[PDB]
Order: sequence, then C-alpha cells, then structure tokens
Amino acid sequence: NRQASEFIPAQGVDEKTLADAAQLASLADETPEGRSIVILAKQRFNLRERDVQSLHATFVPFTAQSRMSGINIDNRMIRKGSVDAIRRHVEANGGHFPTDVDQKVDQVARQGATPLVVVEGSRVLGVIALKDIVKG
Repeated sequence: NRQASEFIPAQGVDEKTLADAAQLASLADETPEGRSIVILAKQRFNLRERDVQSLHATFVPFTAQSRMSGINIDNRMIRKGSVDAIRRHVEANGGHFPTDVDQKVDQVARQGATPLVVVEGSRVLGVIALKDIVKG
C-alpha cells in the first residue's frame, strides 16, 4: 500500500523525462503503486500518459521473478523495477546507472520509501521514490 511521491532523474536525464518513462514503464503494472506512479508523473511534473496505441508498442506486465515491469515502443524502450532488478537490467543492456541516483534510491529507503528505478535504452533515466500513506 505505497504511493509514488517524488522522483529524481538519473544523471543525463531531466526529472520530467524520468516521469514520462516512469509512466509508460508503469502502464501495465498491476501493483497498487503502478497507479500511484502514473499519477506521480501527472501531479508532480507533467499530466501525461502513454502512447503505445499510436506507435503499436507492447506493455510488459510486472513479474515477481524479476520484481519489475516496463514497456517497449517504437520510440522508447523503458522499464521500471526495484533498484536491484533495474540495475542488473542496465548492466545486461550494456548500459550503466548513475551512482548519485542509486544513492538517492538508498535515501528513499532510509526514509521508509520504495525507490523504483526506471531506465530508457540501457541507462537509468531516474528513480521514483514512493512513500507510505496513512488511511483515515
């Protein structure tokens, strides 16, 4: 029961850029956070959505084996996963993640938030830090 609250760009990408890919990687997530992140992009920086139907792209539902999910489309190939899953995915792409942001992911954990990392191509475009919310 966690909702995205703020996200920081990986080095080389603007945070709004991170939010847009944060969305398309999170379209097909069936996790409660999957909706929180797509709303995090709109409220925080940019009310924006996905564009698979215009490019004929494919959604990749989240799997627990990799603990991550994402989307492939004509113009983008982005994923969002736990920092452990995504970081392995960047090196497997042959790409690299920004340590300053992997550290910011670590800071989201110490505050009790869940750092999801989203990548585009083989690199990370930023982390989405999700925070816990109180009901009633």
